[PDB]
Amino acid sequence: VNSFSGYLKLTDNVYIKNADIVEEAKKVKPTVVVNAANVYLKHGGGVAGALNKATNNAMQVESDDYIATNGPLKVGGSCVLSGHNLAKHCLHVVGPNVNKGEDIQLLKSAYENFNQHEVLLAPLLSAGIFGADPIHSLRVCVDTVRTNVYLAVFDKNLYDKLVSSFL
Ligand SMILES: O=C(NCc1ccccc1)c1cnccn1
Repeated sequence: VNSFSGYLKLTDNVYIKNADIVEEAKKVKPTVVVNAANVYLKHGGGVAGALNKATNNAMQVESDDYIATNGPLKVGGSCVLSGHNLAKHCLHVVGPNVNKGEDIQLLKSAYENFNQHEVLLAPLLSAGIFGADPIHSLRVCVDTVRTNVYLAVFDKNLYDKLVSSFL
């Protein structure tokens, strides 16, 4: 049993809810919250900007130190940093940004990072300002992630479309 509430069960391991991932993290304080990161961990907008704002910029301060030491992530890659006030840990995962010309085939690699964690609160990778088709992102999620993932979908209209169209 875990603390996630009000989710629709899509599969054995994937759950979905129309929710602000910031507000969901604050309520649940999950072991892992996933950030929709870029390779520079520059948390300007989308999910990353919202998560970072909720940390009062502490996520960005930690991230800048991480990049100064390690250099940029790979598209499809991840790193584990603090979850600050939102979670124990933040898994910063870089899905391909279609609005920068990145190979959409890297979305499956991105979601494979989730398999290193038993339970996660996450957004749909490469959705929103990353430009991918969210219906595709949910299909890759279901077909790639084997651990327990709680997808908080920000847009109510998109949520209903994702549920209604789900095979
Ligand atoms: O961009 C965010 N989610 C991604 C998204 C939003 C709309 C349509 C598709 C994808 C976000 C922003 N702020 C808070 C929580 N999520």
